[PDB]
Amino acid sequence: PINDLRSAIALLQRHPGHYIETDHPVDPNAELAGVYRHIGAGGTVKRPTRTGPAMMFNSVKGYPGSRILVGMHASRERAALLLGCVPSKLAQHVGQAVKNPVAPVVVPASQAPCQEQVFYADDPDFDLRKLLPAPTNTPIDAGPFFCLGLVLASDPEDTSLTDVTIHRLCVQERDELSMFLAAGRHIEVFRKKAEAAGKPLPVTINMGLDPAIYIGACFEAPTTPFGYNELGVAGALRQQPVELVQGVAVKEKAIARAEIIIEGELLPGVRVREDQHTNTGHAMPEFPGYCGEANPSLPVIKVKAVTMRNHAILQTLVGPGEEHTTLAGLPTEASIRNAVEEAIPGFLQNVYAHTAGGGKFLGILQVKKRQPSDEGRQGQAALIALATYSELKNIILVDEDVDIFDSDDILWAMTTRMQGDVSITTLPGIRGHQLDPSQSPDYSTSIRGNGISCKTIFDCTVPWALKARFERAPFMEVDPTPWAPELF
Amino acid sequence: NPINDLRSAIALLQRHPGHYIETDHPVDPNAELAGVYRHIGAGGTVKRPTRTGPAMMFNSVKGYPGSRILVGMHASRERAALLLGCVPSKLAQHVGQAVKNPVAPVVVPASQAPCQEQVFYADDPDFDLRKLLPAPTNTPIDAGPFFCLGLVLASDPEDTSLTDVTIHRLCVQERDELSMFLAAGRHIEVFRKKAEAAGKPLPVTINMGLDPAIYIGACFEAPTTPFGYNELGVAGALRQQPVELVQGVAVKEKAIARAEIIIEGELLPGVRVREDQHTNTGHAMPEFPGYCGEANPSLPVIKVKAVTMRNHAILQTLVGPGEEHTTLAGLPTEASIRNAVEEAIPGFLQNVYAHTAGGGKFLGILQVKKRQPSDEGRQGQAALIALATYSELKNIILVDEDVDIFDSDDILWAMTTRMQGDVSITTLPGIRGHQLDPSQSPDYSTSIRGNGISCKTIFDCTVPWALKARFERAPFMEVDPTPWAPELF
Repeated sequence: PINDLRSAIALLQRHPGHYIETDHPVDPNAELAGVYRHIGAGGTVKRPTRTGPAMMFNSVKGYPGSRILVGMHASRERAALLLGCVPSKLAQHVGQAVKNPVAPVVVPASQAPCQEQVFYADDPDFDLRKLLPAPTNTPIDAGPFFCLGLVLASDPEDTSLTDVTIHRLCVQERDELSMFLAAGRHIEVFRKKAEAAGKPLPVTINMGLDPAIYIGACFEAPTTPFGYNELGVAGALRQQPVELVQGVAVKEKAIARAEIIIEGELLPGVRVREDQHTNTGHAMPEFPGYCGEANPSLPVIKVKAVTMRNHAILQTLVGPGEEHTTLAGLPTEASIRNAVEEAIPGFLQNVYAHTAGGGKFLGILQVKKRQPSDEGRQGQAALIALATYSELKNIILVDEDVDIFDSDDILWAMTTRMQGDVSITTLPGIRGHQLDPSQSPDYSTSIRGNGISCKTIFDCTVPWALKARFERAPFMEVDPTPWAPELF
Repeated sequence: NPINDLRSAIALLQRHPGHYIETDHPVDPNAELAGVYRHIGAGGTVKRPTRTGPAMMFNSVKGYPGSRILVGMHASRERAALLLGCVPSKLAQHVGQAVKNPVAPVVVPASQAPCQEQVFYADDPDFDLRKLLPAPTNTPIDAGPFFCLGLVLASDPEDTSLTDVTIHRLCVQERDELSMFLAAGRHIEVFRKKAEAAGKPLPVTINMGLDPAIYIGACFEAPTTPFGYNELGVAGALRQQPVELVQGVAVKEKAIARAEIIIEGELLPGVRVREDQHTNTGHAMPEFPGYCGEANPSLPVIKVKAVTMRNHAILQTLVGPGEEHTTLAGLPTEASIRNAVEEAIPGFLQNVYAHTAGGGKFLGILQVKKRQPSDEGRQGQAALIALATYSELKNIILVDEDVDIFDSDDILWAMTTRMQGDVSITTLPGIRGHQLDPSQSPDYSTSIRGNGISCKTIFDCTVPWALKARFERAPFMEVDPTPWAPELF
């Protein structure tokens, strides 16, 4: 079975094409990301690019004994393989585990591989910049970045309330990182509580994990006493609870079977400019495919210790490309699937949070009109999708005979099953997302501020009265394996 | 002093003058009855002149001595709020709070079942439902006499632990037969299909004359628990006292113990009737949008086995259905819309009104408060959530927190001074709405592909965030005007 990063790699090695290694040296500064751009970054990264194998870089220039791993989640086919289900049913699969979680468990340090090696910060030869090779994606980033930091944090007033989230961090000093916290998230509430009292907030950055943890943590989870409830998804996906170990130097727990763990605390009453040492004005590439701007006021994490297993694998991403599409798009598809199935049972067939929108901006809904009254319900499904995921932008509606994962087949529906003065409904002035650069008053007079957009529903479904005229050419059902065994 | 039935609720209304009256003037239950209350308290989408007023008891029914007919009990938001102990603006919240912590019903012996103080078995050859109950007709073109507030209890004919309680309307067809429509996809309809498949009837009880808490709570979405009857849990929570149930006398189903009248019958398999078979008016009844509905051609028949009522049983129904429908339908509408927006955008939606001009279903008024620049653009998000939550909505109007969403004058004011027709109006064609809107027809629009499909419109009458400083309503000094006119307060 799988219970950490390395056992997942073993499964990938039994399916050739999903994992490779290389011993040719590489620079973690921009060179690594530039290489994986051609191999497996995918997503919204500039062409040429493609989905490919997960990649391991064994020779890291300037970091002997370190190995960097990227693209673990940069493939919907790979992600379904890691959880054991069909790719088209992957969101439905994880959504089922969301509804029947398996709570994590605390285990002693003897069962925590993540603490085989310990490095305290108060040691005078400790330097976070020499201990870990944090890669940069572009030569214009704010600095070195960790992009897959599973952050654990508890309320300082009541430890029974926790939060499990994925963050990115920029290495600033030998013992400091900058970390943005989304306003409204529980951990940001926890941090403002501690900063209001002048106290730091202990946290753990857990990196190099079972893919089931990274994916499952992106879903919304209920709350239970001493919860860490986001981990319950991975517990249900593996039918084995996720094990936790007490931190070595902070009053917070950590993933026991993690590759690397940074223990630190959010400092009270201190901010930092994200690119203070590079002065590029930017932070790093964002999921829409453009370079985000450097945040001028970020809170600082003061590192206390770094614990890692022997021959620790540093896991991060590149792009963020298809990797971000997987981690954000599966929750997007799941919450839309639940909302529509609740409102219109048996109508929605599937949903794809398209990788062209990073799994956030573009939603493709596949419906099936079973009866005359289903005409008019496709627009209802699009309204439900927009209402469930406010950060969406455009919705495309197609029938069950369209493959929503094939963008050629989507454009085909836009071509032969659509009239621009009939099938296109615009919705101006709806709050969308700040990182879409076209959501600007400079782009449209109907946009009153940044992050507001026009939202468009493309109804490429066949009108119920005409479905007999739109049957695709019916080729005979055959098994092509005998005529070309090598292709199957 | 507490409320546990219809008569204890009437007693509370009598302590608040203006909400209940009686009359001893003889009234004809055929048309004349509804025609009178149209002027007095029908309200809603009833054709003018009309208004909301007191609930009304007609003690003198022509041809029915000893009968007394009750209408208008829920025909007022103030009256409903008083009947539940809260302010009318927070009425949807107060019930939604009780929905989340229901109190389960309890079965009791016939000793504690006032509803069974009288029993009329249908096997008597002189039995006649027409002689027994004076079911009124709302208009002269109705399909026949109607019961409009029948709380129906039913259970799965296979797994009796699965129950469903709902509100239906029933048309009197014979001395022992009623026609009753059932909405597809609901549990009681699925229960009837299983029974009809095996050639077996389905036992039901029709409970009429209830605590308003029961009628109101039954319209909300309830969970399902073993032998739960969960829609009754809202009323039990609203009274902090469980609803009492009594085993049926002639059929295999329980009934409301504190009810005024009970009809015990069975849904006969295979048999079908058209609603207007005895009248041929082509119509059924006035519907909530304000028009007379068409007669249903194929309706399942309820064969009554026993009628059960207390001494001097009050016959409760509605007229219009007017404001009475707006209350029963609009409170669930507002509650679910409020829950959906508060989850998605906390602290943004201030209130919501399922406007009575929409019958509590077609028109939604949303009161939002823009607190920060990021709130600009979320008002349309709030409208999309409501449309997604209640698909039978047609139009949405967005207003700010300084607009009284229950004052239609104030709504048209926001639509006059806080709106530009080429900026603030978003049309959404081809969205299924509701069959009873007559404009949802291909004959009304070329963008409508079939009956029940509509264009849905969002009127954004909120002040743009950047201009809010220019749209402050005139600030009048806050005073307590009681000493200057104590008779008005």
